[PDB]
Amino acid sequence: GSHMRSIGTTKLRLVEFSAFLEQQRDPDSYNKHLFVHIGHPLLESVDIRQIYDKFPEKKGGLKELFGKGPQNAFFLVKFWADLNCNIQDAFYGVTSQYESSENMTVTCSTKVCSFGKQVVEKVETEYARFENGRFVYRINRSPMCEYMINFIHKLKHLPEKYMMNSVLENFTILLVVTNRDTQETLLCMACVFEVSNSEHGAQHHIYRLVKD
Amino acid sequence: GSHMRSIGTTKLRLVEFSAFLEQQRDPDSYNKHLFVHIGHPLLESVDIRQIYDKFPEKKGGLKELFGKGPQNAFFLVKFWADLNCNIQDDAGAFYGVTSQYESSENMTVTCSTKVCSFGKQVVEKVETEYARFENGRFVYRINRSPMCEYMINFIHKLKHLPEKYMMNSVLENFTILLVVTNRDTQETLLCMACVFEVSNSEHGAQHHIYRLVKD
Ligand SMILES: *CCC(=O)N[C@H]1Cc2c(N)cccc2N(c2ccc(C(F)(F)F)cc2)C1
Ligand SMILES: *CCC(=O)N[C@H]1Cc2c(N)cccc2N(c2ccc(C(F)(F)F)cc2)C1
Repeated sequence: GSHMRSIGTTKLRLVEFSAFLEQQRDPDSYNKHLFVHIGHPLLESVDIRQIYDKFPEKKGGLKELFGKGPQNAFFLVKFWADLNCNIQDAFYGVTSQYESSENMTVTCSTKVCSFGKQVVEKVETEYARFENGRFVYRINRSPMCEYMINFIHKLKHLPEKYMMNSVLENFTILLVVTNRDTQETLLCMACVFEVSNSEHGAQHHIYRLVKD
Repeated sequence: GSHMRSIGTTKLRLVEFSAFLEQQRDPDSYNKHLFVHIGHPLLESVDIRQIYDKFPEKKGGLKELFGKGPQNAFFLVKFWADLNCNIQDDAGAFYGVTSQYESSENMTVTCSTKVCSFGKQVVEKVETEYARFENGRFVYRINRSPMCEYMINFIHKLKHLPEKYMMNSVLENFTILLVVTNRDTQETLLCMACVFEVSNSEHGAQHHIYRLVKD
């Protein structure tokens, strides 16, 4: 069953994350819609054996990554996406911010999966910047992959939330941040999705990934 | 008369600047309005003697800074601000500034913004930033620096004016001196003497950069 406890200490902390659509009305006016967001503790656990088939397995996959550890850097992130927006013609992007006490060069790998099979992998490397006593790794306007744009358009062409949930059930993202110089895994977020029913918009719940 | 030519080599390059107001409609919906922007050549010149009275003078002032040089890092920036936006009061609004500078050197950079009313400093904002190595050069980015309270109330007062010619008249006595310095050496990397009017263009905010020269 669930095991609820603190993370402890990780070398890298995710502080902010957002996936958005920004549409220009005129050169001085921009409307932004957030699909999901984090950052705008005791954590429960999810057994990794409950999610193996939803993520790429075999060479370089989730079970192999988890076996190499450190296991306290592995999490399952549930998202409740906000698809309530009007798509017209626009920048689909992602923001993120990580922090660490160590100056590192980090590589972020985002793998988009369909039925547990990798369809896209985006790879971005970022050097550290010292700010207010720590090292910060911030990406301001990282473009979404083409697959995501078409997937969002597909979701919005469905009349009801239960239909969007059925499409989202087999869509996952595996986000892995690695120290480029040593190849150590700094953070791994296994992301699952559903549509948000809340009037407060997008929601999320983070769990620790455990094997027992 | 104007002297029109290239800037030459500088240790720091301005790549982007904007002043904005961002308003939350709900936790997932935001609108952003740009008052001014840059980065979204042969430059003409302005006699620095024509602006001495509009900026801070004496110790640390424009004349002293220009004298110390490098003179090719000093510019007059004329802005035509876009004030066509709702004023958001008590509703989750952020009045801010973004900027991005780039260099081949790894430096610690300090940005000093002095707001002047009738040639006299009403606010000085000082912010220090470290470099990030990106795409083969050093990048100095500020994405969400808060505007000073003076600016927020001043923007609110301008917007209430019935005609653009009245906003231009108030703006004749408002200037901003932006000085970017290498924190460790005190060398002036960039100095922008900013003057303002309100835009009449259907394309929104506009700007023109001039090199400051002596004679
Ligand atoms: C190839 C780039 C890409 O797929 N970007 C996505 C990355 C991402 C991450 N890392 C975590 C959570 C969400 C997202 N993104 C995303 C997922 C789902 C939606 C949707 F529910 F609205 F469809 C939008 C965006 C972007
Ligand atoms: C104290 C902080 C502050 O005043 N921020 C301003 C900085 C700035 C700079 N450095 C250059 C150009 C414009 C601005 N800012 C600004 C000036 C004028 C307007 C207005 F015309 F709309 F009134 C808005 C913002 C912000």
